[PDB]
Amino acid sequence: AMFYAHAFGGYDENLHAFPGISSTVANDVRKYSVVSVYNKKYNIVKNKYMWCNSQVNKRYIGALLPMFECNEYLQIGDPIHDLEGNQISIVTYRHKNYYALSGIGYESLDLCLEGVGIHHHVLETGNAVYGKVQHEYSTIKEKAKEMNALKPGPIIDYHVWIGDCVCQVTTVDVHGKEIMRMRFKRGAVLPIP
Amino acid sequence: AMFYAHAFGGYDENLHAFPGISSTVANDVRKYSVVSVYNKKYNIVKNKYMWCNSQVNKRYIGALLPMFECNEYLQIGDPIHDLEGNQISIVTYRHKNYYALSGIGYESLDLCLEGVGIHHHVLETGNAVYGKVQHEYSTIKEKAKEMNALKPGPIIDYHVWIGDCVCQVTTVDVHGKEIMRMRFKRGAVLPIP
Ligand SMILES: Nc1ncnc2c1ncn2[C@@H]1O[C@@H]2CO[P@@](=O)(S)O[C@@H]3[C@H](F)[C@@H](CO[P@@](=O)(S)O[C@H]2[C@H]1F)C[C@H]3n1cnc2c(=O)[nH]cnc21
Ligand SMILES: Nc1ncnc2c1ncn2[C@@H]1O[C@@H]2CO[P@@](=O)(S)O[C@@H]3[C@H](F)[C@@H](CO[P@@](=O)(S)O[C@H]2[C@H]1F)C[C@H]3n1cnc2c(=O)[nH]cnc21
Repeated sequence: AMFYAHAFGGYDENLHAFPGISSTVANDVRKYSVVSVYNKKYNIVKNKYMWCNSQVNKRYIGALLPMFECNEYLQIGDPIHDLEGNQISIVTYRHKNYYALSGIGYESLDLCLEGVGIHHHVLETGNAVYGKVQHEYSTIKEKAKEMNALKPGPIIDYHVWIGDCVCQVTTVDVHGKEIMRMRFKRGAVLPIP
Repeated sequence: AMFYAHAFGGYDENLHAFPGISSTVANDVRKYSVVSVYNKKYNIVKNKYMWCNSQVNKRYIGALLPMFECNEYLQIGDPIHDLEGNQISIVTYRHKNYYALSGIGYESLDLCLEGVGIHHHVLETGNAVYGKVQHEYSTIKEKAKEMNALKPGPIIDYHVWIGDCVCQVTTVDVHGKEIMRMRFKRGAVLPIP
């Protein structure tokens, strides 16, 4: 099994594509509760995930990935093993002491970035979203009321909203009108560069 | 608590909107495991759902919803109760002996249909998807290569792929070239008219 890091130019379109990784195998990483890095065991976080993305050659590869808690600092490319000793992934992204387990995970977004932009936001708990902005529901409700009569235009930007209780993807036209919204019913965090 | 069926002209833009229903309340229906219709108890199916949608005023309202198994024929508008006599929903959609429990559910898709169409397909287990078609993976891999060069045009159609092991949403241009792919890691069925 080979795992190549996109952060080091390892992207290969003819290989399986996951956030941060081009691989010769497609491992279902949802099935692991414990992982090992340099012979140290780390527990997978239950019911909270990490939204990770790589962006190569105008291709956006995003997905909610499992994550394990590790107080030690790990670097991009460190091999991740199961308890039997098989390498299942490489270290890609971290949020403080959370590290993404990159592979076939939960909800995913694959997008061609030609002519559009994509932006990621931490969704504050209880806030609503309209288009490219979040705020309190009362502020959002009226923003929606005034943007309603606008004739929708073509999508020009995607916005990914990652919250503790829900995740969402929205799209907007040039005027900021919300064209489409998808929700994922999972809680997660975004990587911290 | 009022539940109005979109099928009977019950859509109210100022009410909460769910597949087939406009309601004065917003019930989280993921929590119920048993419901009651006309004083008969029915079990909610575990780990499999129903993708349901209504389309009103150029608005698409789709969601993955819980379903309960019931051999009696039920009709749109039949009140659905919890085990404490509280009404929580109304019958909207059916798949053979599966009946949707509409409300706040799992993954959702909200879309302004202005200028675009949307289509739903039963994803055959083990089939792959590119753009507007499903087929065996090797055939799909070839279709992707043939469409690889074609210049990406405006999104004109959404396609909802509902399978036993995964659900997906794709967007395509006029040629059928794939713009976006979103995966929902849930199994589900589609209503049968
Ligand atoms: N009328 C309101 N009065 C006061 N506060 C409101 C109202 N509406 C929304 N908020 C607030 O805004 C946030 C975003 O909610 P949102 O639309 S993104 O979706 C939410 C989440 F997926 C989940 C709960 O989310 P939560 O409670 S932690 O946060 C909410 C809340 F804090 C259920 C979804 N859900 C809620 N209502 C509908 C609906 O009618 N249709 C489809 N799904 C719906
Ligand atoms: N290379 C291949 N060789 C042979 N057959 C293949 C290959 N690729 C796909 N198929 C077939 O097509 C179906 C849909 O696959 P899809 O693209 S929707 O993604 C699938 C589903 F989400 C989940 C279960 O699907 P399942 O196993 S029952 O069916 C598959 C399979 F029958 C695993 C996901 N998954 C697989 N690989 C990747 C990847 O590289 N990235 C992100 N997710 C990936």
